[PDB]
Amino acid sequence: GSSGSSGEISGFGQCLVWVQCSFPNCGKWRRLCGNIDPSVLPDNWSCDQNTDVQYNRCDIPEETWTGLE
Ligand SMILES: [Zn+2]
Repeated sequence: GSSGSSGEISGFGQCLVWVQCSFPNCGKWRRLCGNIDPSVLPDNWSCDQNTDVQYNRCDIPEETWTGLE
């Protein structure tokens, strides 16, 4: 594990946002670019409203759990 230090000039300090589909059967958390907020986003947002083509559908599965042992 590693602590995400916030202040070091070295390293990527980009943010990360997640949006949950509006449909119940979905309820999946899609990944957006990074300059998007839920406050400005619509209430009926869905996977089809995703920026990542890799996960811009309601049929695409959620990002599998990653993590080295
Ligand atoms: Zn969906």
